[PDB]
Amino acid sequence: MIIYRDLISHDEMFSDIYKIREIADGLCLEVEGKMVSRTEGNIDDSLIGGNASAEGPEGEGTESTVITGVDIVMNHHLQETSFTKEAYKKYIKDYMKSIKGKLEEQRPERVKPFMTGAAEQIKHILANFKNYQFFIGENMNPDGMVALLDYREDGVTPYMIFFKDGLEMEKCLE
Repeated sequence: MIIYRDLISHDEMFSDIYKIREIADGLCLEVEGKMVSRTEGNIDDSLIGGNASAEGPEGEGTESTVITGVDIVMNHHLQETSFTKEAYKKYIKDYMKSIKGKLEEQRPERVKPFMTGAAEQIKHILANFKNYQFFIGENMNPDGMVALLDYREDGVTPYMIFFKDGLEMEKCLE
């Protein structure tokens, strides 16, 4: 299988184990994950919860331990950060420049589309900043790129927006 790591930090933000869809004409890629809930397994201990009983045979403390979230975010150790509208403007220029410059040394012929696509896609998300959230690998590199986690039309299937120009691939089976 092939992995997907940022071009700045080289951190595998995701892999080809999910449904990746190239958007913006190959500019960005949408990684389709899946929300995994947790609340099964007849087994409770002090580690998770459980109260300290002593008197009375009939007594329940109720642990209430449920875990839910995006799979890729749990396995990729994704981290959600914060950002403002104005800050994002300078953020895009700073992050897009990091990829643009690096791309200029690798595929300078692709720096042009990225310049237009970057400003285009960004303006799109900005219009829905309240819907899109900033996510980063387990490193949370501020100088790197950002992962926009959104939900499909159904609002269930969680997908993240990744930048192709600012992301590299690597085939590693073993």
